[PDB]
Amino acid sequence: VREFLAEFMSTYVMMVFGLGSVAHMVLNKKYGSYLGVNLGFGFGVTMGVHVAGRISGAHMNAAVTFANCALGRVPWRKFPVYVLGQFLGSFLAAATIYSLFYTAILHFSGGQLMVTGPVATAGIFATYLPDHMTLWRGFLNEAWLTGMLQLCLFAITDQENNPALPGTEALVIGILVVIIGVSLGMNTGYAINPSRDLPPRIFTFIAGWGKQVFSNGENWWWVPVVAPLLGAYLGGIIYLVFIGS
Amino acid sequence: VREFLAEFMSTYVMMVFGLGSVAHMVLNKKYGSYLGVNLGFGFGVTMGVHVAGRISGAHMNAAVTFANCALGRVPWRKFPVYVLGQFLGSFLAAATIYSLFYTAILHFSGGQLMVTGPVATAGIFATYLPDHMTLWRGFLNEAWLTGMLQLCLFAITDQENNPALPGTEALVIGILVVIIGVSLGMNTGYAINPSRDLPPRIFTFIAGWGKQVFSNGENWWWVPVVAPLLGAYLGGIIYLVFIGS
Amino acid sequence: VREFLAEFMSTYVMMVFGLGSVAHMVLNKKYGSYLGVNLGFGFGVTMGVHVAGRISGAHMNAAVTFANCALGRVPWRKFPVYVLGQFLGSFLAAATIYSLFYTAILHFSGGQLMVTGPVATAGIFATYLPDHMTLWRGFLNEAWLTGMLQLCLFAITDQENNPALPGTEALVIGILVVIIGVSLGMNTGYAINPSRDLPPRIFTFIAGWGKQVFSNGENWWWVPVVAPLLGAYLGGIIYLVFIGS
Amino acid sequence: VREFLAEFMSTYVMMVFGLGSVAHMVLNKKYGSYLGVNLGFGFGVTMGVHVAGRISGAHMNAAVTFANCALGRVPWRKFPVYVLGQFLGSFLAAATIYSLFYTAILHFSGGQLMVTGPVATAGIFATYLPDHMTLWRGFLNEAWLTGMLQLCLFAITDQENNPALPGTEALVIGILVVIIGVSLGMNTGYAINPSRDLPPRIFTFIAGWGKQVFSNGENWWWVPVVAPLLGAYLGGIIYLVFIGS
Repeated sequence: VREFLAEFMSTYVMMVFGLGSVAHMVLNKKYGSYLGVNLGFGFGVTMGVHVAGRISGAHMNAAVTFANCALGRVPWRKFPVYVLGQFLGSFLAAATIYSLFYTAILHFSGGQLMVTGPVATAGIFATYLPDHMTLWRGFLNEAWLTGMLQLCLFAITDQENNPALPGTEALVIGILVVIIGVSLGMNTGYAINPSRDLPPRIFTFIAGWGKQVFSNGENWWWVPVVAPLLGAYLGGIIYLVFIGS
Repeated sequence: VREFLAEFMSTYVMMVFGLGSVAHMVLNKKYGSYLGVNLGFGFGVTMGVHVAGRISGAHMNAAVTFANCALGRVPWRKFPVYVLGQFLGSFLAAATIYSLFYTAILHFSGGQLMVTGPVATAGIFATYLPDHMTLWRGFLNEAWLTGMLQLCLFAITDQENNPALPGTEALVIGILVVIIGVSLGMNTGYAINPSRDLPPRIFTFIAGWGKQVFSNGENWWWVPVVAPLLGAYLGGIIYLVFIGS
Repeated sequence: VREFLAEFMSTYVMMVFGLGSVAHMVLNKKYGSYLGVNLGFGFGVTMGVHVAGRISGAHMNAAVTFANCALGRVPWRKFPVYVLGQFLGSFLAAATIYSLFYTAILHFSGGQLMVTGPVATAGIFATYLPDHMTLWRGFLNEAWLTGMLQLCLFAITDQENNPALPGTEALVIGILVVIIGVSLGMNTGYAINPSRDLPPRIFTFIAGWGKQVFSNGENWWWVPVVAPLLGAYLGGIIYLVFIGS
Repeated sequence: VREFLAEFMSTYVMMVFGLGSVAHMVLNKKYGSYLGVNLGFGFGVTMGVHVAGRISGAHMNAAVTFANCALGRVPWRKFPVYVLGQFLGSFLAAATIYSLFYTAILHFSGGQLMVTGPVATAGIFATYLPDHMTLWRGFLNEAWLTGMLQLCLFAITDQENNPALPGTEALVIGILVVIIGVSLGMNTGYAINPSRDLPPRIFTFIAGWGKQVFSNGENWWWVPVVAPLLGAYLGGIIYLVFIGS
């Protein structure tokens, strides 16, 4: 199916720019930036939309695919093909960054693929909640942040309201992902996307970071998987209730 | 009225991206930035305009609503419905950030919701003028800065002059709010919006910051409420006098 | 003449965002930035073009007015009316920033309007070349940098080549002024505009900074006045020779 | 041939904004930035596309010219004329920055044009791989990074898929070069362009930096020349296989 390779290609490109920006922020502090993370993932989404926006819609996100189907906009038969396409692309993008930044991660870490400590590198690929946070509040943040993403996504592409001019939606959508990081990313790393979080964390477990990538943060791994699903659905519902009312 | 929920939805979204960016700048200095505050509020306005620009005009600002009515552009009957819509949305967005950043504010402040000191957090939600400033100069800044906002807003949307191409005004308007922060925000925190300032400060008084959120800065709270009203009106007048002359 | 007030209004707005960004960089280092200076002047130009692009062309720059007339594009009779319009607007924008940042400049400087020392403030309004530079190389930089501005301006607005889509030229032009600062501003402060430099420096001499604002840097003041005139003309010539060849 | 001067003019402009941004990052740390390097080269590409996008396509890059010809999109006879046009423009842009930043480089370096040490300046013009890297991994990075550039370039300009709206492709293309730096530039300096790397390094050898500009990094100079050629070709192939499948 053409929507499989479209979701694969757009998610791969998006995650390369994304996870590469995060690797920059962690590895070097003269070449890395939290703002660069916001820009790398944001405008990384802009490139993916140019890749697959006209073929599959360029979801690059299992939450917005789940929310579109659960809202009667995409047939339920296309949910597995969309999810596996972005899961495979995100997995391969994690392997891409790991190999491109290999000696950079090695020299920085001295050869220790660590998840805790002042030299940890697991946070490049997946999300790990800071020490000041609780798992329930991380669920609340991921749900609310994905809700903001879905509500704002509908408004940018709503041809019956006030959408971005066609041919520029790629810009406005990337800017939304930029400011979601700038304004809401410190508390959880704004995963807002199961395809962005679980495939790279699965890669880190196989790569050699071990099993603590899953158990860190009171078994944190499942929250970026199900919390955005509830968030994206809730966000889309509130817009559709806001629209026509 | 549809313009009530439109102003509510756009102001809520705008203030979430706004107050979240400010929380970042205060809480963490590796994930926060004054430029991020400029971007979070700026492109936060961009998302609100996509939400309500075609339904209500996406004022998200009692000064531009007051200036539009006082300039004979919006009927005076729509002033209370617009103001309460953005006041309620801004109030709820302040409660949204407080709950999402709850333990972040607690761990940073040790459990003390303070307004002064090296660990104060009241400045996340509302404006507090720096020690080098006077209340009269804060009135002058808020009036002049809102005047710049209203004059520039008219120019960006003036279909009879040189406006932004339709479908891209959301971008240009956000950029205006970005540079108002970059170029003019240090002296007062560029409130430029009664709906942005008073509802979150009222929330901080109820949340537990106490009554000093109102008395700080020689009873500073009323200036972001009335000074932008005079500024936006003056700014719009000078453009309309500049136009057709 | 309508082009007088258009050049006045657009230059005033541009210089408020410009000189305010520079004041930020000098006064506070948590709220100020060299990148913010690049953004404040860059997208400040974007707002001016929306003000006067359709009425006068939004020159906001005596070099591009001189280059347009000397290239047979604007009648020579409109050179004095354009220059005095932007000179008056830039002068009043310098007075605007000085009054808005008054106590900020006073508290930072302790009450001393100084041009040298670790607490100087004259550099907010006009340009002063660093100690590592020579006056001849400052002439070379201002000429080459204005040449880049004029050549790139023609390309962005050349309806017979590859211009920015109408209604978005304000964006692309501001971005050009951003990167001229980012890439070429350290050596001279990229004045690239007599209207940007001389009127604010004249204001600083009257405001109380004294006469060293003119004599600093081996009588530096005249270079941002005549060097951009030669630069803009040369830059425009090379494009017009490049076009149709 | 008009495509010669078009490639010359666009590459010259692009490299002036590019190499000037890098000079900023190296020479001063209050006026320079790695993000500024990303912006200077990124939106420098935006200006070049406005110069030559409609005349020659604004390649400004021997890898994308090689990839276009090897993919049957540009006649093979136009490969030498395109390459020498951008090589000459990039060479002259390197001489432009060296003369504009002359005393800045001299005062910073005390008069020593050095390639190693805490005061080296050769990295302004060409790429030098960090100490934590291997030459083979630098080949892998330059190939993969140019592949990302070519794949994303096709998607932005594919009139049969989801391209940027005509008249705005200059913006989206520059943004792509920005995030390639933000997300992937630390490991190699993302040369992604033989015309960007070899001509300035040849200039540094003649300027007086000596022969170590070529021998540094296990004879690093040839990798930015041939690795992007393989990368751009591979990236374009994968898109064209992705398209229509």
